[PDB]
Amino acid sequence: PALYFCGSIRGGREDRTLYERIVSRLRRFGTVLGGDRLIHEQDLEWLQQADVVVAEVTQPSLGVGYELGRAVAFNKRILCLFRPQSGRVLSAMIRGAADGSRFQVWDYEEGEVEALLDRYFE
Amino acid sequence: RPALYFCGSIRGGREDRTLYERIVSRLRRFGTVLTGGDRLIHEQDLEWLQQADVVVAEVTQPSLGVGYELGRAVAFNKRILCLFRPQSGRVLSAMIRGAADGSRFQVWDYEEGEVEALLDRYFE
Ligand SMILES: O=c1[nH]c(=O)n([C@@H]2O[C@H](COP(=O)(O)O)[C@@H](O)[C@@H]2F)cc1CO
Ligand SMILES: O=c1[nH]c(=O)n([C@@H]2O[C@H](COP(=O)(O)O)[C@@H](O)[C@@H]2F)cc1CO
Repeated sequence: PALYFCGSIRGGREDRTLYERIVSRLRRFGTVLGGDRLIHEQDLEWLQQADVVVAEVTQPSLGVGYELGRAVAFNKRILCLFRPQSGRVLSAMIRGAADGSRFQVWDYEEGEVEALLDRYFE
Repeated sequence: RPALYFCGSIRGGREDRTLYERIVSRLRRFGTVLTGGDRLIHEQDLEWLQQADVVVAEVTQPSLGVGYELGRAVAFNKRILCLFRPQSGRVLSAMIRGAADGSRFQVWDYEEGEVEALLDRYFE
């Protein structure tokens, strides 16, 4: 099962350590998948090849949002992870895109991310 | 007269709110700016996005919602104009910079004082 992970880079790398923890756990469950144009084209190729798109959506990021919008239109299963401890109110576009099944948005505490992913990936 | 959809950060931060108001004021000279909790916001916005002739986004302040709108817009094959200010000190997302094809999806770097003139040139 092919997995695509999204998290902020140019939006800010505040959560980089957490992203590595998520990716580490995702590798147990499946394959974790020129300038900026080449980045965009390669990422779109991988998004089209994914079975599940997982996004850590706590740090606001244009690229993460864009990946999620393309993923929806590519008919992908999506899991978004948001930390209320950030003090932020998550974007209405992401919270409102969720349907609770093929697009899920979960609030979580950092210490529990491994258990949440274990649950989601059954 | 085109139907227009404007994107700019809200929950990402409202740092550029006055500039967004200037952009919308100018867009209104050219066409109609189309503009249940978060679900209703998403659904109504997606209806307007499909109706829009041009999607205009100010992409300087990072925002999940603006990025999402742009991703959905690309998949709807909308004409898209993104406006970015390098004097902000930020580096624009590769996903937005790299999505540009120079015609249907354009990214223009600009200085804040010039936004009305730039919009004039695009909608001329
Ligand atoms: O070099 C890159 N290589 C790349 O794959 N991305 C993709 O876009 C999102 C970050 O978007 P952002 O925060 O940078 O806007 C990530 O989930 C994913 F990493 C972005 C950049 C730089 O933009
Ligand atoms: O109330 C809202 N009403 C709404 O239309 N949006 C749409 O999403 C983008 C901002 O995304 P964000 O920065 O908030 O993530 C805007 O271009 C556009 F405004 C967002 C929210 C709150 O999220």
